[PDB]
Amino acid sequence: GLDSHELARLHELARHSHAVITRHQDAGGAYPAAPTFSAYRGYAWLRDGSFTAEGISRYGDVASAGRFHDWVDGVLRRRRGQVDDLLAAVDRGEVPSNEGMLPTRFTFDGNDGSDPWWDFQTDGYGMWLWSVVTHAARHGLDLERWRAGIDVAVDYLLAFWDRPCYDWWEEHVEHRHVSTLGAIHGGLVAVGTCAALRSAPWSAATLQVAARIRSLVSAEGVVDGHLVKWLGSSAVDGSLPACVVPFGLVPPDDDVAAMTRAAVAKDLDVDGGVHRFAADVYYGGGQWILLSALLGWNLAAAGDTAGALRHLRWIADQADADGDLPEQVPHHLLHPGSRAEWVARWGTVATPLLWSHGMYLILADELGLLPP
Ligand SMILES: [N+]
Repeated sequence: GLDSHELARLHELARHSHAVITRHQDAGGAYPAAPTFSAYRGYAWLRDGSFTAEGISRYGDVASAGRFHDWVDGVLRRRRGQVDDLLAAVDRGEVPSNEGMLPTRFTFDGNDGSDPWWDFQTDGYGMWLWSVVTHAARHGLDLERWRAGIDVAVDYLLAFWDRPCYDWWEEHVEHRHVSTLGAIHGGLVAVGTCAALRSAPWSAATLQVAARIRSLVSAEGVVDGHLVKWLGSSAVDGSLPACVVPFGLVPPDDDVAAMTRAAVAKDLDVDGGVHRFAADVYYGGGQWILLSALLGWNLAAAGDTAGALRHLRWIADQADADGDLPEQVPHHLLHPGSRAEWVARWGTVATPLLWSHGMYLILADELGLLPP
């Protein structure tokens, strides 16, 4: 395993991961993406926030995780009318524009941070359902605290799960991304198998739609035995292992899960650093801490502890002076010529990225390395 040299370093990084996340949590409950990055600062994402919240929940700060769930819940209850209006529009056969849909960026006071025309995404609503159910399960909490917000997210996802949207990386609005479908699946299966939610009017519908997502991924999201980045594609994306653990399109032991871990490792993993996708020119297409953590998590879940440890150590070696984890590092770049213009425009890469720290805490936890 680890000598006390490593255990010591990994424990201290976990404590710092907790402190970074909780210190930068907004007064209202939102977890920001990155407090100091020009392009992300002042905004919260349900995707970043939900993995961040799961990290914090595993670590055991019930107060912080709860305040984040309270924030999301209240933001969604305020969208009850917008979501009812969208559904009624569908019922009249008037397919609403991407511009009228629920946002991707939120302000800390729960307003659209951006025009959904430019960044329409559905994965975050699915991740939040997964996050809040998993938190309530872990800590014996009453989901009625967050139920009215869960109802908004479920109603929204049951109507719009099969709609093309931008991927986690804000690309290709015309496609249906297997890690977006995966995130929605994980959320629907979480609420649909939750005994506290057995009487919800949407209970059985969540499992029927989760089955329709799995049908669509079987038909168009599997090539040469592995998942693909979007329906009708041959290529992989670094997010795909999330479709095994924790979103559960397939379990860890499934041959598609094995083939997907192997395809991601072969195509996108360089010396423990996982790239997003082959064409990625964002800061030259560097190695993403959260993707190394995600692949590590999935190797742990599949019984490959060694594989998991190698990725955790890789992540730990990217911690800076203060123990802050960046979004990505440039040790290997897919398109090195593109880096300078990004640094020039937006500054040095987001550091800390709270999602980097949340994924650190999850992988540490999967390996039994949180401080005791
Ligand atoms: N696990």
